[PDB]
Amino acid sequence: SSGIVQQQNNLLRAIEAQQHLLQLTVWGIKQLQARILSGGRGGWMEWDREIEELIKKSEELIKKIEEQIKKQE
Amino acid sequence: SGIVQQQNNLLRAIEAQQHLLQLTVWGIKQLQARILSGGRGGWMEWDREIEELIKKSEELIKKIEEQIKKQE
Amino acid sequence: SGIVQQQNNLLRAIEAQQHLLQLTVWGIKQLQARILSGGRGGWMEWDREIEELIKKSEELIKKIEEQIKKQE
Repeated sequence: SSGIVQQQNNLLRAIEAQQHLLQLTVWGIKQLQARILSGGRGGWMEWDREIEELIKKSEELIKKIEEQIKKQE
Repeated sequence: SGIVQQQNNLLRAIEAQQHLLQLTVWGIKQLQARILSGGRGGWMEWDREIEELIKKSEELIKKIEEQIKKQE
Repeated sequence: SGIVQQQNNLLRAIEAQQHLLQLTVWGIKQLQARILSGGRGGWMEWDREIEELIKKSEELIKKIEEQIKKQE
C-alpha cells in the first residue's frame, strides 16, 4: 500500500491538515491583535489582505489536486 | 531527479513546515497566556482543535515516511 | 492529470503555505514586540529556530522547482 499514487494522496491529506492548522493560528493572532491594537495601524490591514488572498490561493490548489486524483479513468 | 526523489523532498518541506507550525502555536499560546489568563473566550476549544490537527498531521507524515521506506 | 502534474500543484500548495507561515510569524513577532521588552522566556531561541526552519524549507522548495524543470 506504499506506491507513488498512494503517497501522493497522503501528502495531500497532510497539506490539508496543515492548511486547517494555518487558519487556526490566523484566528488566534486576530483575536490577540484585536485586544491589543484595535484598528489596523502598523500594517495589520495589508496583513489581513495578504492572508485572505493566500488562503484562497491555497484552498483552490488543494481543490484542484483533489480533482486531478479523482479524474482517474 | 525523478518522481521518487522529488516526493522525498516534498516530504522534507512538509516536515519542516510542520515544525514551523508547532513553533507558531507555541508563540500564540505564550501571548494568549499573558493577555488573558485562562481558556475563556474560545481558547479552550482552540487548544483542542489545534492539538487534534497536530497529531493527525504528524501521523500522516510518519505514514508517508514509512511508505517511502517500505518501497526500498 | 498525472503524477507529474500533481507534484507541481503540490509544490504550489506548499509554497503558498510557506508564505502564509511567513505572514503568521510576522504577526506573532509584532505582537510580542508590543507586549514584551526583551527576548526573555524563550523568545530568543524561538526567533532563531523560526528563522532557521524558514530558510531550510524555502531552500528545499526552490530546489524542487529547479529539479523538476531540469527534468524538462
